[PDB]
Amino acid sequence: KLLKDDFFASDQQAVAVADRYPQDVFAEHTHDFCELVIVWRGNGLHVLNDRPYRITRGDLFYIHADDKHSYASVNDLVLQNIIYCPERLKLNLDWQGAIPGFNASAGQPHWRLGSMGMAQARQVIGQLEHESSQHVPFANEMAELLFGQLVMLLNRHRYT
Amino acid sequence: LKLLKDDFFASDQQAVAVADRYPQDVFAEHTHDFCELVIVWRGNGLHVLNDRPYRITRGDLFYIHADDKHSYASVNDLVLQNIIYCPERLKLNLDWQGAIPGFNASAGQPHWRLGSMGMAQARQVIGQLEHESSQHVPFANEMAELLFGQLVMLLNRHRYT
Ligand SMILES: C[C@@H]1O[C@H](O)[C@H](O)[C@H](O)[C@H]1O
Ligand SMILES: C[C@@H]1O[C@H](O)[C@H](O)[C@H](O)[C@H]1O
Ligand code: NI
Ligand code: NI
Repeated sequence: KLLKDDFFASDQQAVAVADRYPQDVFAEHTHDFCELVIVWRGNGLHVLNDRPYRITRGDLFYIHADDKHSYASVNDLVLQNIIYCPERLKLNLDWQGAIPGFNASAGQPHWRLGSMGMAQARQVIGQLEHESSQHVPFANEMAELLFGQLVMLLNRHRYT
Repeated sequence: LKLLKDDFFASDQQAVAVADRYPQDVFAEHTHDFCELVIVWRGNGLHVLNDRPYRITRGDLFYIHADDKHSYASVNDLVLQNIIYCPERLKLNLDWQGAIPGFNASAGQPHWRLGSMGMAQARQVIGQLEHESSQHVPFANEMAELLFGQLVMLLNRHRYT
């Protein structure tokens, strides 16, 4: 079980970006935080709650804290985890309405994004990566606004 | 002369919009029933705000309140954008007041400047804001507010007197 104390920059940081360039084989685990997974390139086997997914560029996964998942049989798998703590979000967006897997396992954890969706996600995530400093005034609020933009754009662009 | 949000905003639901002045023609003294941020991208002119004259050029930033009376008295290929907004229509629970001089009343200091970095980041966000605030696709209104919030925080971060 991965702990937010080990993955977030402080107790008040609500969102962070964990780059996996590449994602190597990773053991079955749960979390005490949630995460969005976006696959940028390569492929691999994502096993989510005992269900195997052959994942590839354009795949989007919504993961809840209590989901157990792993990565195996990877091939230059390039992804990003956008990790977040629901209880730390302050903005009044309807997070639960826009994020499958916000309060429990997603009904549908797996989605896809087209070129436009990936372009917008790339742009927002790049800015979000830059807002990680816990010393720059209100960087955490700026990061939450960008996470909000990412969440809306994913809802706008995603498909089954 | 008083400019009305009914004329400058697309709908009653729009909280923020972007009005391009490429360039800004001479414009008579006026008030509004909405607020605006003014960012100057290039050229130069004269901006008279509550009867105080400002020679303006690239890098100038003004926080304008609805009740402010202002004009552009002279202009020389003056290129700017107005980010117009209605405080009463903003739905996001941001501390808008803390980041925007001129939010509830005329600003104590309406005039700031931005350097190269701030201008580049402001231009990127405004370009996105212009798109979102002018379309009717899913979550456009939400995106416009989120982008306006990002802009306002970036300005707060980079502006100086
Ligand atoms: C944050 C953590 O990072 C790991 O490398 C792996 O990708 C996990 O799925 C994720 O929960
Ligand atoms: C919205 C309006 O647009 C005008 O061209 C002028 O720039 C005014 O200052 C502004 O209030
Ligand atoms: Ni995980
Ligand atoms: Ni005006």
